[PDB]
Amino acid sequence: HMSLDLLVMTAEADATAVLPALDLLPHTVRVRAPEVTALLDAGHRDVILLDARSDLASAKSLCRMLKGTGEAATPIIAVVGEGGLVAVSAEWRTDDILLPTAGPAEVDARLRMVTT
Amino acid sequence: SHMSLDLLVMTAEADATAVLPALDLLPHTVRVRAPEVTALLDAGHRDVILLDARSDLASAKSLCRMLKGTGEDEAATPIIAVVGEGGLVAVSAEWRTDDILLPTAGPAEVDARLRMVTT
Repeated sequence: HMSLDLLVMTAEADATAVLPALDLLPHTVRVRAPEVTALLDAGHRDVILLDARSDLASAKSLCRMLKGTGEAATPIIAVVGEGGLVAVSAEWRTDDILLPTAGPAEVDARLRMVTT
Repeated sequence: SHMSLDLLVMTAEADATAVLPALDLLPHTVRVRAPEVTALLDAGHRDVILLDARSDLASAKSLCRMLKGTGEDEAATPIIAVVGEGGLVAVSAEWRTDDILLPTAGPAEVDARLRMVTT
């Protein structure tokens, strides 16, 4: 699986504001709003990137929801500013975290590891 | 939990400041021992172990596999590999690391990562 299908949950038009390095990787990126409704039928996804730069509480509870739905096993990486790093805990149930300034090598490493 | 963590940095270097400078800005206590198994024999508590993997990826990899062994004990001490930008392409699940860090990571990220891995 060279390319992965990533769902970026964000109030933004594209992921380049959230994670710029994604633009330099071979993975295919689609964007949806950070709402349960938005996620109803995106289709396939290998990883969910959760945009958590601005509204940490929303992201936390959104994340808590997705993990514990009891059917969910899809990994979630939270993209956190420098910023809300102190706000990230095990309660989020994230599988990993990324700073928006992360370069391509680290983004790819973390996506691969969270799928393997 | 506790504020200050006991960190064991396995490196062939004199001080951890070479490996992760951000550690200088954090309240955690740092011990340095050579990257060999005899390191774990060191008395003294350790919350986490930082494996210096900046120069010799294969040595670090086999050392990590050895120490971790096939999983697993929930009870084991966690290992975070400090890796350069070059050989990030080389870290995989085979290492059995608990997290990864670039040597240029700032204090907030180092702190966040160390705390997540003790949970």
